[PDB]
Amino acid sequence: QAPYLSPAVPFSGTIQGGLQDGLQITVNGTVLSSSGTRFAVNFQTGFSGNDIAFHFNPRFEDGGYVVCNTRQNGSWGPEERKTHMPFQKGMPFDLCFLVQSSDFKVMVNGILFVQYFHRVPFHRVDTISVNGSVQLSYISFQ
Ligand SMILES: C[Se]C[C@H]1O[C@@H](OCC[Si](C)(C)C)[C@H](O)[C@@H](O)[C@@H]1O[C@@H]1O[C@H](CO)[C@H](O)[C@H](O)[C@H]1O
Repeated sequence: QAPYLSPAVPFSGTIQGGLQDGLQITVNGTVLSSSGTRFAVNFQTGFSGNDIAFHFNPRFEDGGYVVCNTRQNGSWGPEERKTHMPFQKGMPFDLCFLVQSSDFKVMVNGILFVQYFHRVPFHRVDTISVNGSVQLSYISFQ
């Protein structure tokens, strides 16, 4: 699949073929400086946002932390939080998602940041969405 180039935020776009074991998704962009305190990347089914297999949500709040969760039919599950905040307001990032058989691995600027165990089948994910305090240069699939 060809990359999404300069997609406007909020963005949602199809992942051709769906998530597959071994697929790497790169999100390259820049956190905005003075335009809110959260952004999110969502791996989801369709365009509604009610079924999100993996919600990755950095929050520049309470010292900085990231939330990971899953939404099923509108309902959020148990939150996983890491206090490590590897993003900075105004700064560019390379955010890499790797789909593996039991989990996602998430790399930020070349360093493993978190994993997230699958709670729903990843093959049902056909769409990526990005929202909040970020601008995007590209989303690639490889
Ligand atoms: C308005 Se209810 C949802 C919020 O629940 C909050 O828990 C509230 C518990 Si009491 C009502 C006992 C004080 C969570 O801290 C918050 O992170 C959580 O926020 C959601 O978190 C979700 C992830 O779990 C999404 O990020 C969603 O966007 C965000 O609104």
